[PDB]
Amino acid sequence: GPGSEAFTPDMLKKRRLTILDLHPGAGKTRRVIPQIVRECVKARLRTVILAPTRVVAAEMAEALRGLPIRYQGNEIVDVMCHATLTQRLLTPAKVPNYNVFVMDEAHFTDPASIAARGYISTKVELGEAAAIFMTATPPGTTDPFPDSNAPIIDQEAEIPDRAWNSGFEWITEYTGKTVWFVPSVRMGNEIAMCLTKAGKKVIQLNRKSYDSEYQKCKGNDWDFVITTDISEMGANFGAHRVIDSRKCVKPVILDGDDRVLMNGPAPITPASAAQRRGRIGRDPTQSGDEYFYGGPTTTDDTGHAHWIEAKILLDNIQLQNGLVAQLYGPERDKVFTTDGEYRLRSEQKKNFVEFLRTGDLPVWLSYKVAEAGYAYTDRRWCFDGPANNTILEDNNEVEIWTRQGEKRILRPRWSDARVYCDNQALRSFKEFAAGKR
Repeated sequence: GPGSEAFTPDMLKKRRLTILDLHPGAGKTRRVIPQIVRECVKARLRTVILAPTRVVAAEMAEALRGLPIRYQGNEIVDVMCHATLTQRLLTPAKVPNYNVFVMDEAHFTDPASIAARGYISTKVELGEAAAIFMTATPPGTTDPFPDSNAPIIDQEAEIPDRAWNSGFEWITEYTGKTVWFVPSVRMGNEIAMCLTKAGKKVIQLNRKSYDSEYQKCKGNDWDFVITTDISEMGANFGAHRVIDSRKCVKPVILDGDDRVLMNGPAPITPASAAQRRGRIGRDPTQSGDEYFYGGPTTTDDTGHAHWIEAKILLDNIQLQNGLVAQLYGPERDKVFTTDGEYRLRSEQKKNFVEFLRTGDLPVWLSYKVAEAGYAYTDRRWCFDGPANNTILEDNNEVEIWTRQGEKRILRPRWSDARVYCDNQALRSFKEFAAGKR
């Protein structure tokens, strides 16, 4: 990426926001994190290091043994996930007055990650912070084939989207380790079983499985990892081959639309394609790494629901000086609402936070329900919607035995495909409509 090649102490000055390139080698331990933390301790600056995932937060904590850190005495350096910071910023609970924010894998398009960049960007622009955003693919990335530590062999290829019973020998004949990016867990399951039946040992990584399964990759007893986009956020595989479907499935809100729908499988962004490719080409002493890719990229990501959701979160983060935060500069043109448009009044905000935290509902839906004045425990909104919001399962209208006693058709006032797009999501939403959590 085009970021700074190396940390310099100047980056700790107030009002500085610096992109630092990430070009990890074959080595286990990252080195740059402990250097930055040492420099923050030397400067006596109150610092948070922000990991994209719990796995990366644990790797940082291990790398930082010997430095005074608080992993979430008198420690002035905290280590936590992007989403932990954003969650704490939404609650009345005090968050430390950090001088320095270091965001690892700062390209992450999770709404909590985008909102945290906005909070950080705002504190920097106030002259109350310095920030380092570590990423090989900062906003406005267009090149899917950036320069790498080692040469990569790039090859367009037909990539299976289903189990195969002939052809694709190039996939199974390879003797090394392959990381294969798929647009869905379900398609990944089909491919995985095909490879297992062909005598391969397969690990399946996705947002749900990552905490348990990613640790299996550190051992060399596997042939394939079948992964979703979550492995774009700091996964370190001991592999020399990537297969990239070049596809994703994403939630979208059409401009001025009233609902969230899923799109795809469809082309990924250049940033995502570069991150997937960037799992390999890491060791300057090892030529011959291979990237096989199955389709084009698109820079048109403005429909992704995570942009509106990040703005919803940031409009609801109360700053102690009464300033409305803005998104990080290069992400501001992803949304078209005026600053503060989504800010909830006090009781609505309490219910919003519970919809996110205990309800496990998406940001958009949590907002719509909270803004409408429903109490967290008041599930009447799940039934009072229009006919086209009826939810169907194995092709029949879903009936809920409500807590009050009556059986009602599941027909929410607001329709978010993420709560009914598969069996597991619909089960959780039915449990919610029934008042089980």
